[PDB]
Amino acid sequence: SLRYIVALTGGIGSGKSTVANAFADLGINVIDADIIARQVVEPGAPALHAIADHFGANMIAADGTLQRRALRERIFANPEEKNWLNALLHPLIQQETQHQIQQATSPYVLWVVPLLVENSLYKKANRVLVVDVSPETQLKRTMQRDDVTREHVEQILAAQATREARLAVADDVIDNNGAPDAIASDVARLHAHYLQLASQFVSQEKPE
Ligand SMILES: Nc1ncnc2c1ncn2[C@@H]1O[C@H](COP(=O)(O)OP(=O)(O)OP(=O)(O)OC[C@H]2O[C@@H](n3cnc4c(N)ncnc43)[C@H](O)[C@@H]2O)[C@@H](O)[C@H]1O
Repeated sequence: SLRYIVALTGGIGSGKSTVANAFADLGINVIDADIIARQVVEPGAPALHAIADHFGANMIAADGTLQRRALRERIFANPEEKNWLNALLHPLIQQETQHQIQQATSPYVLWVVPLLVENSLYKKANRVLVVDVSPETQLKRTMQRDDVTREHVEQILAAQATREARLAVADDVIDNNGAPDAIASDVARLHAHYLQLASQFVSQEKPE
C-alpha cells in the first residue's frame, strides 16, 4: 500500500524530537533518519562485512558488533573515508527507510530528517513540516543541553542550512519558541489536516 509521508525538519535545538513525540502521542509512527543510520550498521547487518574489508577486521568486536568509536576516530583522521562510508550506507539507508515506512500502520508517517534541506530529501515527502525557532533559541537551548559555548553552537548553525532555506521548502511551520506546551494545540491542528490529506491522496484527482 502507499503510505502518506510527512517529513519534519528544523535546525539544531529547534525541537524536532519534541514535536515528533507529540505526533507519536496521537498514534503516528515516527521514522527517524538518525535511528535508521544506526540500524544499518547493527550486529549482523550487511554493511558490517564491507566495513571490515575496507577499514580492517578490527573494526569488529568480539561478538561481531561494530567498534563505533574506533570507526568515528578513523574517519576523522582520514577525511576521504567519510565519503566512502556515506556512499556505502546510502542505498542501505534508503532501503531501510522505505522498509520502515511500509511497515508503519498509522494513517500517515512522520519522517524526521535533520538534513532534509541539505540533502534535498523533501523531494521524497508528500508534505514538509518545519519546527521553527529563532537563532537565539537554537543557541541558548543547545548551550544548556550540552553545556557548550555560544561559539561552539554558532559553528554548527553556520554549517547547517539557514532558517530561511528551511522555510522556503516548508508546507507548514510549527513555532517552538514558546514553552514546552503550545505545541500540543498546534500539533493537533496539523494532525487533523494530515489525516484528511492521507485519507484522500491516493484517489485525489486534482492537486491541492
Ligand atoms: N550537526 C550537529 N553537530 C553537532 N552536534 C549535533 C548536530 N546535530 C545534533 N547534534 C547534537 O544532538 C543534540 C540534539 O539535536 P537537535 O538539537 O538537532 O535536536 P531536536 O530534535 O531539534 O531537539 P530536541 O531534542 O527536541 O530539543 C533540544 C533541546 O531543546 C529542549 N526544548 C525543546 N522544546 C523546548 C521548549 N519548548 N522550551 C524549552 N526547551 C525546549 C530539549 O529539552 C532539548 O534540551 C544537540 O544538542 C547536540 O548535542
